[PDB]
Amino acid sequence: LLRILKETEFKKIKVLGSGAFGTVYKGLWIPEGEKVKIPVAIKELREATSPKANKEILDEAYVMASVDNPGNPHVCRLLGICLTSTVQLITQLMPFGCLLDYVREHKDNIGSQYLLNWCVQIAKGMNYLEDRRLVHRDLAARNVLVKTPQHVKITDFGLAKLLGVPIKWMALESILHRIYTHQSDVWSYGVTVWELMTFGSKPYDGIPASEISSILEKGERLPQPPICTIDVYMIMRKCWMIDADSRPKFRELIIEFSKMARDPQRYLVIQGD
Ligand SMILES: *CCC(=O)N1Cc2nc(-c3cccc(/C=C/c4ncc(C5CC5)o4)c3)n(-c3ccncc3)c2C1
Repeated sequence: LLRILKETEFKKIKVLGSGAFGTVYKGLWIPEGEKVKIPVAIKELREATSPKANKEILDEAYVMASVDNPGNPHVCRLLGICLTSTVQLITQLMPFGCLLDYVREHKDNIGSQYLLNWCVQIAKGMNYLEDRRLVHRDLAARNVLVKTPQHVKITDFGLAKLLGVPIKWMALESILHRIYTHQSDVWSYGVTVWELMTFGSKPYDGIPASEISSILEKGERLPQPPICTIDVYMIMRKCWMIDADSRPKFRELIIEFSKMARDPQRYLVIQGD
C-alpha cells in the first residue's frame, strides 16, 4: 500500500534537482524486512508549509495511497513516506526525469506519434484520477515523468490537497478563487499539451503573473503552435473555456488523441516526418 519509512531505511545520493518546494534526491531505499536495494527519488519538501499536523498529513497520505490500487501505468505510485520535521516522498526512480526536460533536450528528434501518444497516455492517467475523485491541481509537462520514452506517468497529484503557485497552468476559477475540480485539470492539460507542442515553451512567456488573471478575461489564450493543425488547436482552446463544464472530459481526450494518432501526419507537421 505505502510504507512508513524510518530515517535509517533510505539513503541519499545526488540531488536530481532543486526548486522552490524543496529538493529531489536520487538514492537507495531498503524496506523494513527485505534484502532488496531500491533505486528511489526522494522529494524533500520544505518545512513550515502545512498548517496540518504530521498525523493529519500521514492519514491523508494513506487516503491518497488508495489511488495505487488497481493503479494505472500513467499515474505514479508513492513507494513510501518519511515524516521528520519535513515531508520526504519516496517513489521509484525515473532515470529520464520529467517530460518537459525531455521534450526540450530532444526537440528535433521528437516525432508526431511520440507527441500524440504522450497526450493519449497523459489523458488516460488523468482520467484515472477522475475515476478515483483525486484532483491533481498541478498538471504540467514538468509533473509528467518519463519511465521509458514510450511510457509516461503523472506525479505530484493532490499534493496541494495534502498541504496548503503556477498561475499560467491554472484556470480562471483557480487563479481568482482557488477552486480546484477535475474540470480545472482539463485547462491545465490544455496548457500541458501546448507545452509539448512548443517543446518546453513557457506558457504566456514573459507576461507577469499578476497580469495573467485580467489578461485571460480579455479573451487572450495561449498562441497556437506551428506544428498543431487547426483540429488540434480546437482541443487546446476547448480546455481553456471560461465555464468548467464547457471544457471536455478526460474520457473524450483519450478517444480524440488516439483517433488523432491513427494518422499523425494529418495532425502534426514537422521534419523527418
Ligand atoms: C523535469 C524533471 C522534473 O521537474 N521532475 C519533477 C519531479 N518530481 C519527482 C518526484 C520525486 C519523488 C516523489 C515525487 C512525488 C510523489 C507524490 N506525488 C503525489 C503523491 C501522493 C499522492 C500524495 O506523492 C516526485 N521527480 C522524479 C521522480 C522519480 N525519479 C526522478 C525524479 C521529478 C522530475
